Amino acid sequence: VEEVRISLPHIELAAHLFGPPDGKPVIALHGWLDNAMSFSRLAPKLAGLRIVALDFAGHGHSAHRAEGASYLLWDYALDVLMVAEQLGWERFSLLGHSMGAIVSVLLAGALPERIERLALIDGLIPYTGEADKAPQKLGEALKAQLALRHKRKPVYAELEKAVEARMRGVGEISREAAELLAQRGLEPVPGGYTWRTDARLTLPSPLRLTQAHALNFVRSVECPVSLVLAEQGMLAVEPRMRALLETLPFERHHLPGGHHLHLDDEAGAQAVARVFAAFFAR
Amino acid sequence: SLQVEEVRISLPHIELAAHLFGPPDGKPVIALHGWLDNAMSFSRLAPKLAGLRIVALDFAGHGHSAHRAEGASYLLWDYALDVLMVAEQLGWERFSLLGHSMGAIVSVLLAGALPERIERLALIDGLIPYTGEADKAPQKLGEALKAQLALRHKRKPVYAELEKAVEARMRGVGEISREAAELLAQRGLEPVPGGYTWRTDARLTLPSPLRLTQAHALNFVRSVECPVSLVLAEQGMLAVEPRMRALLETLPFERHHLPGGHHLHLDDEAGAQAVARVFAAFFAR
Amino acid sequence: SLQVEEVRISLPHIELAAHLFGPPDGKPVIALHGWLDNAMSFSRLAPKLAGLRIVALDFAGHGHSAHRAEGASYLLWDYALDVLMVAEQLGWERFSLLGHSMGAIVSVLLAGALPERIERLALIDGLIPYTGEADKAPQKLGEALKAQLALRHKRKPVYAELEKAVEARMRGVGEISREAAELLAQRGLEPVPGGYTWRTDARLTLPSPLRLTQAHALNFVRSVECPVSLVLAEQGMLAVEPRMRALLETLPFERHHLPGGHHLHLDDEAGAQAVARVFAAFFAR
Amino acid sequence: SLQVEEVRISLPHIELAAHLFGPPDGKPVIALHGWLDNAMSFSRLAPKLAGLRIVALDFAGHGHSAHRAEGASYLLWDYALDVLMVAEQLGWERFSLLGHSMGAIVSVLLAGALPERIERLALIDGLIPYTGEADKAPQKLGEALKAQLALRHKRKPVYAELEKAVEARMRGVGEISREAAELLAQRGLEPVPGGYTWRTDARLTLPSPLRLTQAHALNFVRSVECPVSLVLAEQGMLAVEPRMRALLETLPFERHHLPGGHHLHLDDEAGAQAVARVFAAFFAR
Repeated sequence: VEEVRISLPHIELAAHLFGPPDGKPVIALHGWLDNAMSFSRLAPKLAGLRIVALDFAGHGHSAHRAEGASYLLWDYALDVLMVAEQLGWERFSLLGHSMGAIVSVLLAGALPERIERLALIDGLIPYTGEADKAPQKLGEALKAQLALRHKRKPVYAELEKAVEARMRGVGEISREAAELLAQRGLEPVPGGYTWRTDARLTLPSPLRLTQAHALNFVRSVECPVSLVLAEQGMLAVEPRMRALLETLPFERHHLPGGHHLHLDDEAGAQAVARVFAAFFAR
Repeated sequence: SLQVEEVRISLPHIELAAHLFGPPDGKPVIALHGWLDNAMSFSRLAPKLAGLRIVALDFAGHGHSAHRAEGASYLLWDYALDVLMVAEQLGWERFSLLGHSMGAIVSVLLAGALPERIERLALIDGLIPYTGEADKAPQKLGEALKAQLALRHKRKPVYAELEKAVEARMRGVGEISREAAELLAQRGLEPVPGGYTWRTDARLTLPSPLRLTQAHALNFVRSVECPVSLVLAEQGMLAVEPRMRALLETLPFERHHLPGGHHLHLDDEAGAQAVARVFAAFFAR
Repeated sequence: SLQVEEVRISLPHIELAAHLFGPPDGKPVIALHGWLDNAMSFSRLAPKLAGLRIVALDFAGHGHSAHRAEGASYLLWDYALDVLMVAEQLGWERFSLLGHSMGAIVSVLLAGALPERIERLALIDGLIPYTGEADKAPQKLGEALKAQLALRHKRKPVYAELEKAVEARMRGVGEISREAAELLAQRGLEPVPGGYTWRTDARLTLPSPLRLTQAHALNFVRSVECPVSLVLAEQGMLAVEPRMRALLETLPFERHHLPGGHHLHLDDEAGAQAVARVFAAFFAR
Repeated sequence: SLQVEEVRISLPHIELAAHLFGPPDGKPVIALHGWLDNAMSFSRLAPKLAGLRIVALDFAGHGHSAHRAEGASYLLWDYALDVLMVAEQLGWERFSLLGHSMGAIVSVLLAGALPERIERLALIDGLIPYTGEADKAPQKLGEALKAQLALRHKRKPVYAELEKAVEARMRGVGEISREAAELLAQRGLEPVPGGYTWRTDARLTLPSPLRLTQAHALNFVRSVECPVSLVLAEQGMLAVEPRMRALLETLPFERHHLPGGHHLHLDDEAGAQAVARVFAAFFAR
């Protein structure tokens, strides 16, 4: 059994299973609008780890949330904990990419008794917003909810065109990465494929974490952390982020590659696996 | 000859119940009630306010409104979105808010977020929510996540006598008159095997995953651009809180203090009339 | 001291609305209304039946009851299950049914299927549904499947004026009085941008995928074990289908022929009283 | 490029899972499995049907497809509507059906109801459902309603060991190869606290409220207009029964008895090859 559907009280999620059942327990969390194939190159190279590569709600093959429910960062965090519950995992590790790393950091700072270590790829904290702009940000979220019903779903008469659309998407990623994502990310429609998604995933949060919030979460992490930063990712590029990371104990490894370096090619996957295999052996 | 007084309002994600008061051509007002109450909170006040077309709305998970779908939250800004979608479904572009306790807090959030939509605020014994600072936010998220994991299917209290259901509501919150409790019970009880239960959603007991900071709350109140009339109960808590008074002296809101408890507009005809005098004059101009 | 008259009844799969009539300790009766009507169908009749505890239920997708979840059907046995679950949720082991039109049909199905639970049947101008034999069944299923594919494209009329919503109900279906249409409108209208719509589920227009055959219907009628009182409107069912008269002659139901239309119990006080006299004597035995 | 093998198919009311086999330009076929099985039922068979574009569908409630919403039924004609909607979502107007057991019964209902849509039926060890006559229908509805009430108290079994769940598949109704059980278990088992559980919806155990009569079932089989290839197991009840043998000689369906059990296309590679041969020819004509 390597592809399972996990039933939570409120939602059903899909996950792809890697590694030996006696392996160290890991939940692998992907980035915004991706799916579990984000780890298709990396997970097989991490021997000794039992890796549950989860599709977040509204992504890959996991269910969309019920009517009215939100896609906030801590909704994902709850879902992950309930996945751990269904597996019998009391302490487990998190391997996260981008948004998945942000969710992992929130979980580790909120529930340090549950999280054994963090392996993070080019993600750490969310975009923040301060109290002075909060009334305005809530108005924007409420107005976008009203407009949500009239929200676009693109269609692609043919496979490689959908792949190509993803190569030019949120960030730059290799054709093979896009192909790997597409195998879990496309659903058939009349007249071809669309990228399975939930329009609500484009809604702005009604309440952003303030910088102090984000800082208190990273400061609340109690387990070891290995943070891979892509040289051509804009995380490593931001100067404020370099300053923040120097104040933190997290283990940093800069590696050549883009935001999706673990997926773009076998060389990036192998480079990332080296760092994390060593991390987990300790 | 007969007029429509009780309706379902269909929103895209949920169906809510509402009682309609006043002339179809009256000034448009949505009335929002307190936590674990329902639209009967306005059963004495709304009839006393002539010239107003008042939609007294049951919040999700209260009164006769639907419970939210599985996995959905009961955060303050979820109610705020529901209220705005009600105004859309009614075809209302600009409207006023009449709010009691939690309903007042929701009204402030809406007015501060969307000043172009809210004409005025009439607030009863409520203004800003309890707040939480960033240094405690990790601990509060963990408590919120733990409570979610622990939430269970349990038989809420059952009362074989209606009298006893009413009495259980008097023991609750602060002080509330027997008449107020009975009015709330008419819309707040559901039949179950062997009696009545106070209809509720278990998720309403869960703590927020992320509270507003004191600075968030201040920014929302300082962002309200429309006229505001705030009534404080003399035997409630807000009228005695000195931090509350210091805040109000920095704000342009009209303030009135009236005798009675936290439900003064519901306890008796006199308090209902006392609040109506303040709101009728405010809405008249 | 105030009594509870309007409630939500929570079933495992749906939440229904009901109006409560009579003393809490009266004989238990669930009152079931006609297709596209609501509990106000019993607004004149139920108050006249002293000593009966009547739960006037809104069927799913009608009045103020919730619409069924996505993909669920509105077949006659679906309503029967709901009614059985309503009795469970009220704690009622044995109970009687008071049914009008479609609601009478559902009552007969329930009485025939679970005779152990049903003490008495009071039926107003309804008995069996329209039937279909096996030779048209593949055709009818194809037509039901096609209607399901085409259902996305359904919309409900909007009435800017309340009077216009009422008059739309007098023309629609059979002939009912202006007062009847007003009474049903009090519980059947919801507000929408620029006016009112008769609250309804578009699935209610779908044709059944499998109609009961004539033998099914007659077996259900024959399977009723309890005393039955049937009211026959002079201008209702029998005027529409005089073939029924010979069936009725082979059944042990008590029959009362009364003037008026299909909604004789709601059209006016004269019909309400006459039906009430018949049912009040029936329920006393 | 890599190819898309596993997909979700979004219908208006439910989201299903499917595995895609074969050349994207091949003959359009939807493959339908048996009660409590899943798309792995076609794991051996579909790879051997070259030239065919086979959508191996998980029925609602089975495998990796969503469960139906609260209150929705799992009746034969609900599956049939889902299959039609899958075809629409795929942009298929005319298509073939490959069905095992329950899936074959669904396919016959579809062909009989919409002959203009179904190119060919390839049926494995199924044809019509168990029927029931009108004189038993009140009692059968009663049993279905009672089962709906009792379903509350059920909890699904939990196997601490993978294997006890697999070999739990072999026990009960049906004889089936261990390879068959493990193949089905790959898509039909889910991890839970305590071990694994079979993913199928507990409501799948509910008896139908209304069976087709013999006449209905005959009218459907006799309404099928397209070519039909039916494979019967010699080790199955369908082939041996005389009333069934008599019916088949009256029907213009290509018929082949093959050695093997009810799941002969899945028990072993030899059985799969055998069925492949018959169907591969049938689809070439």
